[PDB]
Amino acid sequence: TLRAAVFDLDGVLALPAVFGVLGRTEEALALPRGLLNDAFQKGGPEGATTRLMKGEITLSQWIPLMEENCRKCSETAKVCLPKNFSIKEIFDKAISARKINRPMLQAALMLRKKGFTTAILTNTWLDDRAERDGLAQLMCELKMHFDFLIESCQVGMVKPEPQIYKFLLDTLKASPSEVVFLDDIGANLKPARDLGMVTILVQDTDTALKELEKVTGIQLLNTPAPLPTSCNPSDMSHGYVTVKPRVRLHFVELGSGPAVCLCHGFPESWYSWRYQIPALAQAGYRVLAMDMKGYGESSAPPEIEEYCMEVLCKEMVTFLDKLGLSQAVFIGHDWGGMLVWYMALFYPERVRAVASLNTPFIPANPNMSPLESIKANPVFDYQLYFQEPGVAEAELEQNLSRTFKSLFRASDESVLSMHKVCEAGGLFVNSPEEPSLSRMVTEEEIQFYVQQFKKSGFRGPLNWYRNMERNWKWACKSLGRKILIPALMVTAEKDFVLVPQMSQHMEDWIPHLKRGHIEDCGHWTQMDKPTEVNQILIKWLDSDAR
Amino acid sequence: TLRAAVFDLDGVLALPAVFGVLGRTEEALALPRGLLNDAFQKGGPEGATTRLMKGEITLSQWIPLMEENCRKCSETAKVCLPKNFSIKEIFDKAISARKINRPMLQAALMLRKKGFTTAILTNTWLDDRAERDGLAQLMCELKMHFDFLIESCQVGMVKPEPQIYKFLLDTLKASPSEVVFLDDIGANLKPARDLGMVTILVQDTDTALKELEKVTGIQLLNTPAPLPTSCNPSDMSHGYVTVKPRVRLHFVELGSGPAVCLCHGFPESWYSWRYQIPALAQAGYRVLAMDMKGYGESSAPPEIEEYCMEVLCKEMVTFLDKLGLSQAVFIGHDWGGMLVWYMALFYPERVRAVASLNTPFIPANPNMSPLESIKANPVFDYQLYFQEPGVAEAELEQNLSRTFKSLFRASDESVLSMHKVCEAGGLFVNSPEEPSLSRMVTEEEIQFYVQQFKKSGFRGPLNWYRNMERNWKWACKSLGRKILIPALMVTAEKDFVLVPQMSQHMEDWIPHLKRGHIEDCGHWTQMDKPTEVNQILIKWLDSDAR
Ligand SMILES: FC(F)(F)c1cccc(-c2[nH]ncc2-c2ccncc2)c1
Ligand SMILES: FC(F)(F)c1cccc(-c2[nH]ncc2-c2ccncc2)c1
Repeated sequence: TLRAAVFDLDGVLALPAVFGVLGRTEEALALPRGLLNDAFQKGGPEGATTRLMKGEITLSQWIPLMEENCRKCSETAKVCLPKNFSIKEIFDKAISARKINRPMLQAALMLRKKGFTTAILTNTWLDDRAERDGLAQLMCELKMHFDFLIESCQVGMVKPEPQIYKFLLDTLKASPSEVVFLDDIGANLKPARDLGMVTILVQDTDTALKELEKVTGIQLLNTPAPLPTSCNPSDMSHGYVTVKPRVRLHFVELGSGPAVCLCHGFPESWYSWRYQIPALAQAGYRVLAMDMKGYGESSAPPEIEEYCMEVLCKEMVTFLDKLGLSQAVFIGHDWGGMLVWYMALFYPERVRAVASLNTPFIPANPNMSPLESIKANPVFDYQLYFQEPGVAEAELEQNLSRTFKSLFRASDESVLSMHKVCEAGGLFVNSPEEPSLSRMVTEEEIQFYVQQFKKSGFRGPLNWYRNMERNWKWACKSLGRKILIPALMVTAEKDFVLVPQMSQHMEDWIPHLKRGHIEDCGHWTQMDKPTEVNQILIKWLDSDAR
Repeated sequence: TLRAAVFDLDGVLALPAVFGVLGRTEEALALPRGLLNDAFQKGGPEGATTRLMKGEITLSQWIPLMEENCRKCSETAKVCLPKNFSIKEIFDKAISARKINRPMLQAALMLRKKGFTTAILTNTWLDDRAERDGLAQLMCELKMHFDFLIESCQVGMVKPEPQIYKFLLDTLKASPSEVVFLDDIGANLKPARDLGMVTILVQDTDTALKELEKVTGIQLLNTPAPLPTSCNPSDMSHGYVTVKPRVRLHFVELGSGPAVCLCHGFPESWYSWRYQIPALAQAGYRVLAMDMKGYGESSAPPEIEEYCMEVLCKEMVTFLDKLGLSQAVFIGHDWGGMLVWYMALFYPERVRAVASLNTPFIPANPNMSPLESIKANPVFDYQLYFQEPGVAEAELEQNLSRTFKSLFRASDESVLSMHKVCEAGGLFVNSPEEPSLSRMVTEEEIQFYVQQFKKSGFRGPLNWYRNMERNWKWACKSLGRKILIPALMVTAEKDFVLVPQMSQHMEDWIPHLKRGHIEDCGHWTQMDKPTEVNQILIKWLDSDAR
């Protein structure tokens, strides 16, 4: 019974095969068939390529030995290599051309999701080329999805030597009959087969995947579109910055490139961005996913005034000062979306670009009290219920698991009416004791919010709603300004409080505003529609946030 | 009696003054004298510039109002503005041309070092230009050195209005006679003077500094060269990555740009790089200053084998994997210098560039046991003393303050002979109970090492020396390789163990090696000669590490 799947890198998890380029090159240059492929394997186990693959020498040391071999092979063939013929250039192009074979990776992900131990076993080299980073990036992205990465040049062994297969089985802690081994090289398949492992000769991915599906009994082809990569909290880099004596901010950090600061809503976490963090880092950005003040590992002081927009924004500026960042792109959702508009209005020099999910930008009405303004819209009754200190804390903290299960639902699953909350006497008065689990979340993900909320509770988070007059007076100072830095407004069709039509006048104060729109999407935008949020953010970041 | 110094930004802490550009422009374009300067101040307190300075409008909103004003001023003058005349371009160039007035900053640093409360009071704007980052960077660098930054556009008040001076005095919690106020605008000096504050009209810096020196009684001119900026541990961003179940790595993080991973020696800390961290971040790099395994906030497992080079290097690769970094430049000192050469030899694809302070690269001798090799050099006797588990721990842990005070000394201060340590029976047998404090360190800095070493002690750190045979067998696998990635070897003239001549054969295995050499420098390179280390590293990073 199968419990492990092993994949070759070249010609299997990555395409086009770097090997096929020696053939592609012979044809393009009208050189004798197999000439370059023969100089590549010259001397077999004693040869230059085997020393390279075993890690005896680096790729840069190997280049002149391959050129030497290419000339000896051409001499014997009674042919000539052209003037400008470069092995370096041939391999630079080949490696740079090789991309992840997405459906093969998807199959490995599915097998691992179904309990399989997965591994990459590859004959590879120690890359010291000036352009080594592209391959390093590829290996980084690929390896995260597997339990093991076994590279020939690191283990000093090579396929097809039988020791590498015995090394593979020992790392897997599995007997050969429990293992599927996928390879594009028949000679490299034989020792695994000779040992009793299930082997797959990979020519085209589809047939290989049909064979893999047949042998595992797991559907891998014609599968529904998968969710983006998520985050395992214990596998992240956790950051901590003291912004003032009693206040520290926590964040999760992934990737390199322009700083992208993710600002969650109520009652959330850095973990609300779980589906965006790996995708944005993969797109070339340094992601800083915050635990906003009052949440998770960030400080939660009790005072209401510690949560007014002026203070929260000043502290976010200090956060950047302490990390030595002159700028960051600011992406917010719900309450974080509102903070992000105020960061753009008050600190445009610190904001590279600004994006909001659901939260529109609406200027303060100087001729109406913010309390009057909230009362005018029936769907904002929940914010009036949030005013009195202790009332919403008591209900929200009564049963954490019920709180998160009732809140975090897709638009078609909603257990809560946002209408007449005060009159009802609470958010959950017409809600079950044991809500069913939404299709958006697992039990484990609910328990992460439950565990995070056990530290400080709902007081600090609820305090974000308790500064309406303070925020209105501050916001009124910005009434003559416009947002002229790059900006994105993303609307959610089925957010019945932050309705798409609420954002309709935004180009009056943000003329160059860019937009995104998500169909059949509720309030919990990031987990409701992760694939579309990722597509909208990556597209905007690459075009407008450099 | 003076206790506060206040500085204007334009024409005082930053030069050339952005104001002077309107004059420079009139002359270059042969326009009527004071024409542009007049359109700049048009309408006075009611005018466009005052609204800009109070934060009513942004810089981008102000540009067309200034152009409108420039045309009204030119009309009245019976002159014409040329075809291609752009206010945007004039201010883009001016702001971009304005740099920190280094000796004025040096004086403020000196006054603050002498107990003064320092502040920047400036009439500034909300910058939303596409090129706003340059000014954001300038403000970031400048503000860190002061207790307060008061910006007109943030406080809604402007100089010379008297409310801004009353606001300044309230933030300072000081009466006017206790305050020096430096400004280049006489009209802006008057209200501070009228209040009883000591005022300095700043034309040329030297005279202003002579006046400041006269009035404070503190030497600010002709001062000895200052040390680079240091780090305050509680003001840094602290990072934590779990590399395996029982092992977590701690780091300090500052700046943006290519990742630069700093690897300390024995018995050190991330804090050994205190003088390099602000300088390298300021030069355009993202600095990751490690607490190496066994130190500070990083895990310190007891097992000797947890500290062999193969394991330490694998964990540093995992560290990069978890932070989502495909590469980092690796800079090491002492034991960290040795790790950094092995990172280049075993993982060149993960190493952007490699630099070592003091530690040379010497290949393993396959025909001699590493123990025999250590015995061959008299100055390496301390490593033999470090072999037996518990002996060096007991001595090193007996009195922490004495340990760090005895170790951390300049070449001319040394209390320890590195000769016949085993025979003597310890490192400190001929050392005082209460060593004097070295000129390289303060009491406070010694106490930081003392506090860090109280957690795990010396076992994990000493274990780095306890894998000589394991490291030799691993290193022997790399005997056919060369280091062909960018590399820097920095030697310290007076390191009497890691002597400069020990690095003499390095170009045999690193042909493109670049070098640095520090005169009159002991073992503790980073704190012994911080200014020169910074100059050598920044120069090499900008030329070779992109
Ligand atoms: F705690 C509250 F009040 F439920 C809360 C808090 C924050 C946002 C929202 C929200 N905004 N838009 C839609 C929703 C929503 C509707 C139905 N179920 C859950 C959420 C509601
Ligand atoms: F603990 C030890 F053994 F002192 C130790 C540990 C690590 C490095 C060094 C070292 N390397 N080069 C010079 C020195 C040195 C010489 C004189 N005083 C202090 C240090 C010494």
